Amino acid sequence: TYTVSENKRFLLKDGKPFFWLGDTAWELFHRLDREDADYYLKKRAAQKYTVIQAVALAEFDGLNVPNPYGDKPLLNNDPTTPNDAYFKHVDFIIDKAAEYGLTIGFLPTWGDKLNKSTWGKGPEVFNTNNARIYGKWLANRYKNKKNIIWILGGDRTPRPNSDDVKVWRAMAAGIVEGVGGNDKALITFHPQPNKEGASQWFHADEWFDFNMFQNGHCRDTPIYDNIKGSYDRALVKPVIDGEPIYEDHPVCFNATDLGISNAYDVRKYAYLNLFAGAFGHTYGCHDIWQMYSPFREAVNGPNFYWQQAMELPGAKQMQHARKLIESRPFLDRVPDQSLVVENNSPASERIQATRGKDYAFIYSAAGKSFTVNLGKISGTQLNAYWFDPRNGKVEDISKIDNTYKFTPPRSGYGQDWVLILDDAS
Repeated sequence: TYTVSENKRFLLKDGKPFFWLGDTAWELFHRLDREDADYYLKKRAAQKYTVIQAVALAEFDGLNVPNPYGDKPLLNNDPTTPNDAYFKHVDFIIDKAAEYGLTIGFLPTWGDKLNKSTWGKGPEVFNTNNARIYGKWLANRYKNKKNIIWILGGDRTPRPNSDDVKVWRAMAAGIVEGVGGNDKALITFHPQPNKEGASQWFHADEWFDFNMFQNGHCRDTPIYDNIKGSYDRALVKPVIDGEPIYEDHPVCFNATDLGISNAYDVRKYAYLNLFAGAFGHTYGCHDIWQMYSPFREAVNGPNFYWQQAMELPGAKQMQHARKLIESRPFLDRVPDQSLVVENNSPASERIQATRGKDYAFIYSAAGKSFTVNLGKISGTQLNAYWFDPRNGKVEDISKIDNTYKFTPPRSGYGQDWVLILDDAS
């Protein structure tokens, strides 16, 4: 179903351009019964999402705390012997998401089942032997599903001088064996924050189909450099932010001094990642991924129970980013910072520009004015517009000869605007 584009910068769904729009639902299989999961999936489909990242061996004591129907995932906590009773619910949620046109970003396991670290519950069960057997059992079970994109890892940097990299590579094999070829599965890796993303360990790996980042969860960080670093690699492979700052998440993991994120944050992450080269974007909400509920232990102070948190504003605004990207020639899009004079503004007021051949999007993060170099896209005249990332509306500026300074309608904190340039022909 899912392949890399011919230009090796985007993903396809049955040959056609596929826009990755993700919601982060780590504990979906772990904490949502059949009625809950139908409720969550039907709503997210209405909001124009396409990817749902979820974890089979969840983070919240995923092995020893059973799913809503009382079943644990691994018989004797042994990865070589998964519990078919638990994965019957995994089958249900995968098939339900397919009914809503939703692709599951499937994480075979959270990282704490390999490396607990100081905060993980674990217990650690994976080695280089059972990871492959585990990966094969999953790949053989779902080799005929058409709405699965595989996601190894889970918030754990491979420990130096360890078997961690080997374990993930062994799990990638067996997955590839289970489905029957590198072509029969799309696979990436979810990392902890770093400067190279998952590509730090797996970029040259034949099974590694596209790089993924965890940019965040801070404010004013130059996330465009992280995307650019993977885009400018001589080995061309697509790139995406698999975990930006979450809505209703403590800023920089420091709520005491810095409080809680806002919708402006999730929009800045979404547009800066996309305009720097990302083929899509995964949205996340602190309340959603952990499925915040009064009857289950939470972490890191979520504020909205998950049914309400689905209606948060940042969740509702990602469809505007989807609408914007799909309006113009998809495969021709490229990051081009030479499109403006102020190509290296600070993150808080970043001017980030993307373009194809007959169009150009330029994101002004704090609504500051920018001057655009006009020798860059085709045409002798160019249409100009403003696109409101909060509501998705568009307003006309003028038609300009193809060097020119533009001013967003408003400027200041929360006044992010994107300029739409179009070949008049």
